[PDB]
Parts: sequence; structure tokens; C-alpha cells
Amino acid sequence: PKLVLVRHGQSEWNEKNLFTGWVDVKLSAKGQQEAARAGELLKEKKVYPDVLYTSKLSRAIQTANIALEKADRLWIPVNRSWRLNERHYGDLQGKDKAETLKKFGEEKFNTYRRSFDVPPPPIDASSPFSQKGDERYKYVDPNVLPETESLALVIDRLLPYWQDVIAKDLLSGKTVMIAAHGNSLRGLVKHLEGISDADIAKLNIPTGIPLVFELDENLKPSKPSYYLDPEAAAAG
Amino acid sequence: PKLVLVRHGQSEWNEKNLFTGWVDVKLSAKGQQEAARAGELLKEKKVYPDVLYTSKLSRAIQTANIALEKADRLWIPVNRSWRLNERHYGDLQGKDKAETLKKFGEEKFNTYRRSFDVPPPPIDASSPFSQKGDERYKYVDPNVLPETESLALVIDRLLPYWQDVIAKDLLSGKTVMIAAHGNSLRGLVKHLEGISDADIAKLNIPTGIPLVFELDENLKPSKPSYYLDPEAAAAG
Amino acid sequence: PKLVLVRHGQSEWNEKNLFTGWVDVKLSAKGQQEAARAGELLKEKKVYPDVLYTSKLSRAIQTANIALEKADRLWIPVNRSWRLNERHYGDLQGKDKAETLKKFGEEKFNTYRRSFDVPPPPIDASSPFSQKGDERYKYVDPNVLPETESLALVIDRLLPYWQDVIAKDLLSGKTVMIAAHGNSLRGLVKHLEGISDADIAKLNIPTGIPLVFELDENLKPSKPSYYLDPEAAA
Amino acid sequence: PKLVLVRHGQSEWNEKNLFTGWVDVKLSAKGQQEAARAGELLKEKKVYPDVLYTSKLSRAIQTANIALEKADRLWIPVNRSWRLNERHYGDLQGKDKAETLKKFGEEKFNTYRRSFDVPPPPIDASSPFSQKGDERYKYVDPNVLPETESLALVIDRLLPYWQDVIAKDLLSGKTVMIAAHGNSLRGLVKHLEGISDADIAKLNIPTGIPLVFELDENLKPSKPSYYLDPEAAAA
Repeated sequence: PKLVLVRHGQSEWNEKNLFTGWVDVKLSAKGQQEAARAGELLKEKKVYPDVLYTSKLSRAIQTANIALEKADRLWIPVNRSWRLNERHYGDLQGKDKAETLKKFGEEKFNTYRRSFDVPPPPIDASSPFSQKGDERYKYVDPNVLPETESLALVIDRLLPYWQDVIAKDLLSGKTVMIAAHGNSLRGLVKHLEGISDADIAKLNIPTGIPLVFELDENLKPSKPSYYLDPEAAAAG
Repeated sequence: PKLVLVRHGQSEWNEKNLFTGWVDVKLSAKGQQEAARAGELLKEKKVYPDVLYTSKLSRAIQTANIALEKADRLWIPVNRSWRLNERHYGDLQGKDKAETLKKFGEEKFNTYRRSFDVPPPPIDASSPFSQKGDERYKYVDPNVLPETESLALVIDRLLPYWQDVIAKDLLSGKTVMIAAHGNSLRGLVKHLEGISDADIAKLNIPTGIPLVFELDENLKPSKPSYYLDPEAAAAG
Repeated sequence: PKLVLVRHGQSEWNEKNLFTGWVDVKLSAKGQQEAARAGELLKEKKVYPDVLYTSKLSRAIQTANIALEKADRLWIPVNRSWRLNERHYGDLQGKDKAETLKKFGEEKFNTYRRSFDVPPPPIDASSPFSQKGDERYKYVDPNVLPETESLALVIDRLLPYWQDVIAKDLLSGKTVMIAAHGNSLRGLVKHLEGISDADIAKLNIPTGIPLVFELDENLKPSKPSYYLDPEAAA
Repeated sequence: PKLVLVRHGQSEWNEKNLFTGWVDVKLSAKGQQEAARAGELLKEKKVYPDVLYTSKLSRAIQTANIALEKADRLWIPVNRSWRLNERHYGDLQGKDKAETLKKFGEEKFNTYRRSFDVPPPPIDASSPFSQKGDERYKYVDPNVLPETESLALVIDRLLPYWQDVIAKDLLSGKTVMIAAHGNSLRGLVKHLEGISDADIAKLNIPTGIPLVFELDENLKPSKPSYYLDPEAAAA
């Protein structure tokens, strides 16, 4: 089995230092260029996904699209899941990152930001930045949909989708591409490689460079993962 | 939303005093009759399933196969999932019950059976009662398949199927019928009714009597769940 | 690719000499026994379907079920289609076959019965034996659903399902089983083997004996088709 | 039931005077703009697709990919099918239009283009413009894939997809948007509106302007189909 991970480029909210989470912000101008770059790289390195999986967030879907266009594999079957979404950013959604750094303190900031299991505070249902009741989730059990998340919770909800849905395709011989987010992709990597809960806070997946994993029959790295641009990704 | 649960009747293993779990034991002539009764109740009380969900275990499949024939709704779409399978009994699978009750004194016997948090001994891959590597689960991530299960674990691997899949048909106005097993059905009832970890071990759903649940937009019981033959069930 | 065809046993209406068509009549007692026999044979001859396709008619679905139970492959994924249904029997639906033989004459009878392209008359929408508006077809384009059919028309509607849906599985490596009817199966065979339109009237698929076809990459017989009980088939 | 059709704009082949058919030619910078306009109309007029259907041809895919981004409905489920592909132009695929107009006199040229019942010359498997054996169609019965197509044939292989698949979402209250091609869209309009074999050759749907169809329970137009920019379509 062959799997390809792609982290979308920057979000418009990202360019203005705002916490996005499940807010459906779109890609930035350079975000869009990285998508082309990612697709460009996909073609260059001869990696052809047979299927596409994306979250329900437009910034990821755009990336997948601009990338497949450039890769010449737009015809590919596509499935989307709330499960591959970014980490819900609780009450922190839509708030300035420099400003949240001074509201709380570095300690509590890195907790609400990088605590493996401490999610930001729950966002109020009436806040303009909560998507509780959003059209794209009307068919999902209302109760599973979070109002805040941590990488811990994210992994919980991501794994089933990988176990049943994504895995069936991998096990069928198809090459899959997953256009997703930072925390959602980070969670799959932690799981995919066997990284401790204390170490996961140090791994960051760069945006715009396809990360490939050649998996064995048990869906585990048969060889080490690789970026299609080891040089750019190496930078950090 | 309307959900109808149906627990299969007796298998030829329960009939012979054997723990079953995930072994694909056939339904006994007595079970087959209870299913026809389940289908009869469905028809008599006007419970018209629009979609059918079952496990990967034949006794649950056969039950629906017979229940639906008598309900005259055998055309209904069928969907199956390991996630709806009976709790995996581990090492206890190919084991005479009366013998393990003696082998292990109450302390071990009663716990393995009704403990919510602690599972039975894992069954080895060598055992002729292990499912490790079974065909019907070759398209599922090998690392997720359990070798033993507590109700806790069952509720855990079942919830995401309920949340994404069954929830969609339910939220689409499709009356869904589910054919599963004791632990899986109780595990779902507990979530719907919010039964506590300490109280769930008390609950039991009669074999062969359809259970209807009227649900609201948030999939919560809008009124108490009822059996189609309240009288036959009440004798529990 | 490996494909398995199974014609359900007799219908309750069949035992009483009535034209069934799309009427949702169920299996007869012996019909049910042949299903077991078919599944029995499936196991015996080591043919294991990975997927199941059935029409929307209960007499076919039952057969598939009783058969898979006996074969020990109930866990199999299942899909159903109005396209694999029996030939709609027009105004002839629910009518006595001996009696229809005397209403019309042998000539017109064998026309309304075996004419490759002359369907029985259209059945009136109000007749107790029309399923126009039936629950199992509410999601299908109202206009495609027939009110009479001939093997000709049947093949038209059956082919797309075979082309897109059944073919994808065959092309994916799966072994497929199709629990269907006389005309629907006859149509797939005519197509599968390249039998003329004038010759198709002579081929009849026996009920209760799995017919297997070992297909090549182009979905055509790589070897000749075979029943899992060549003897009874003969 | 509500259906919204959207014909893709110009490809880099139309731009260079080449017949396209089933060749997977890219959408030109001009087509890309018409799609953003299609998405804008969708948003402006409040046409909210719930599901998206497209062909296996990138220009149709890209159109939806852009139209939906501007409509802010990029999360909508996507379904694709060869059955929604443009008519297969046969031997005329990798051919300069002005040249075939000269090569063949009106008798042949105009017919291949607008005849309803008679198709173009079959393209050979050797041609670098044949799709025989293409990856995106490896899961479809090899015997069904056309080497040439008349509108008649297109309407024929398209109808069953419409009847079983699109019909289900339509009958489930899902507003469905379809991104296809001139012949496929006209072929569907003719069925919906019952246009005759002789009249269909007259119809044409403007590239880039969404077309809405209000349908009844039997999927018949409950009122005339309208363009989201009636004025631009009227030109």
C-alpha cells in the first residue's frame, strides 16, 4: 500500500495571525501556489493517487483540487469526512495568537496550543465562530461533533475513518492521497509511526510537500516516510 | 428518527453451553423461530424498516434474513459492519460455560461476563476459535481487530459507525433496523439512554423481540423504548 | 473474473400457473429447497462469491439468502437493483397461463410470451397487479419504470447496471453472484455469449443450479459456462 | 427537485481550433474565468447545490472545482461518471476544425457535428487521441466504451445514470449540480423538455452560465428552465 499526505498551505486567517480551527476560512494566495507546487511535485516524483480523501474544510479541499489539476488526475474519486478536519480550537477560534499569548501566559498558551490532552476552553454555542449546526455536519450525530479539541480527542475521531474507510482502499491496492490539516495529519503520523504522547508535540508537518508512506500488509511503514522535496521540508 | 433493534435468538453453541463471541456459529432451529416471530411483530405493529444494518456474524444476518421475509421488506438495502459484532470473548470463545464457571471462581467468571472496564484473556492466533486473519475482515485495518473485549471496548469501536453511518440514514428519515448482538445492542442502548457504567451490567435485551426507539433531531429517545411484544419482554 | 448466476426456484404464483412478472410473490416450499440446494452446490464445488447482486423481488432475495446461509458466506456485501428484475408482464400479470392460452391463441401467446421484442399489453395503472408507485422504486426515475416488457426492453435496462456496477467488481477481482430471474438472467446470457436475437427464444436457464462463467479481462467467456450440477441441468 | 447544469467554458484545444470529444484537454484561462463567473451566479442568485455530479473530463471537473470555491460549497459530495462525458468525436478528435471543414464538404462536416442519428468515423486504438485502455475507465466494461458517438448514442449511455443515480438524490430533495459538456447537457435537456430529434440540433447551452431546472415528483420541468444571468445567455 502507498499513501500520500498533503498539508494545505496557509489560511487567510493564518496570514493575519488568527486561530482557525473548524472555521471555514479559505486558502491564501501563496497557500494556492503551494497547492500547485504540491501537485507539481506529485507529478514530478511519479506518485499517482487512485483515490482522494479530504476533510470538510474548504482550505484543504482547494489544495487537493489545485494539486490534482496540476498532477493531471482530477478524475479521481473523492470522499470527505469531518473526521479528517483540523483540531477544533474551542473559544480560541478567531482570536489573535499574539494577543492570546498575553491573555494567558506562555505556560497556559503552550497548553491550550500543544497540550496533547488539554483542549482550549469550549466555545460558546452563540459565538460567531462556532459551527455548531453547520450545514456540512447535518447528517453527523450532533453529539460527537466537538466544541473544542486536543490532539488526543482528534486522534480518537480520526482513527475509525482510517480503520474502516481509508484502510479498505489501501488494502485494496489503491494509492491514497489525504489532503488535510496540521493536527489531523499530525495525529495520523503519531499513530502511523508509533511516536510517544510526550514526543508528538515536537513533530510538525510542513505545508505543501507531499509526505509519502510505503506501508506493508499491516498498514505500517515498510520503509521510512519521505517528502517529495526532502530539501524544502528539511528546512523546518 | 425511528430505530428498531433486534437481538438474535439462540445459536447452536449457546444451545451446547459454549461461549461464542466472534466465532461465526450458526443460529439454532429455536433462534430461527424467534426471528420469524421478530418479523411477525414488525409487521403486526407496523414497524417498517427502510434500511437494514447487521454485523458480520451469520446469526445476526440470518435473523434479519428471516425477520425481513416475514415483514415483507426483504428488498430493503442491507449494510454490514464488524463494528456491530458481539463482544469478542477472547480465550473463552471455544469454552464450555459450566466448565469455566468451575475453573474460575465467581471472582473471575462473573467479571469477564459483566465487568464493564476489564476484558477476558486474549485468545491466541493458534486457537481454532480465533478470527485473526479472517476473510470477512481483510479490508479492515489488521491492528484494530480485538482479541478480547469488555463492553467498554465494544461501545468504543461501535460508536463511530453509529455516529457517521447509522446516524446519516436516521437523520435522513430512514427507519433503520439493526440486527446485532446482546453486548452491541446494550452498548448502544446505554449511549442512547445514558445508562451508567455501574447500571449497564444490569440491563439485558430479550432475544427475538424487536425494540423500537423514537429519537429526536439530536438522536435522543423522545419517549421510552418499547418492545413490540411488551408482555413477552416484561417476563425478563 | 469469475461470475455465478442463480435462477430462483418456483414462485407461489408459479405453482398455481399465474404470470408473476414484477409482482412481489414469494418462493414456494420447493423453491426454498432449491435455494438450499443451490447454496449446497456453491459450497461443494468450491465457488465463493465475494459480493452479491439481487433484483428487488423477494423471491430472488430469499433464494440468495437461503443459498448463502448454506454456503457459509452470509457476511457478504449485497446490492439490489430494479434492473436485475424479472420481465414486467404487462396486463398479463396475475393471469392464468392456461386461460391466457385460450384468450389469445398459441401464435399471439408465444408472442406475448417469447417474442424477443413484442411485450404483452401495457397493464392499467389501477389494476391490483401493477406496482406503479411501489415503495421499493420511489427513488428511481418514475419514467424509466416499465408497465410491460419484452426480453429486448429488459436487456436495455439490465446492461447499464452490468456495465458500471457489476463490472467494477468483476474488474476488481471479486467473484460475483447474481440471484435473479428467468428473463433477466436470459438477457445477461444472450449478451454474455453472443446469441442471436432469433435464437434467444430457445435458451432456458434451469432454476436452482449455479451457472458459472470464467470471464477474461474483457468480460467474455475465457472457457465455456458451466452448471455446478451439469447432470440435473441436463 | 432542483437541478443546476453548468457547461464548461473554453479549453486550450477549442482555443487552438481542435475537436476535443473525449480527449482530456485542459481548461483555458478564459474557461477558468467563466467558471468563477458560474460560481458567482450560483451564489448571487442563491442556487445552493447539495451534491455535485461531473464527468471524467478535467475541464468539467475544474469548472465545478472553481465554481464551487466561489459559491462557498466546496464541501458538497462529489460524484463522477463517464456517462456524463462529452460526445466522443471519433477520428475527428485530434483534428483542426478548419481543416476538416475543407477536407469534408458541408455534407460530411455539418452532419458529424449536428446529425442526431449518425456518428463520426471511429478513431483507431493506435491514434494518440484514442482513450481505449485509459486508466479512469478501467473499472467500466471494456465493451461499452464508444469510439465515436452521435448525440443519440450519448443520450443513450447517459440516460441510465440519470435514471438511477442522479434521480435518487433529486427525489431525496438534494439540489444537484451537474458539470458536463455541450452534447451531454443538451442531451439531458432534450429528455427533460422532450425536444424532438429534428429540433435538438438547434439547441445550444451557453458556456459558463448555470442553468436551473425546477422539477416535479416525476422529474418534469415545473416551469421553464432559466439561466442565472438570463441576459448574458440571451446574447
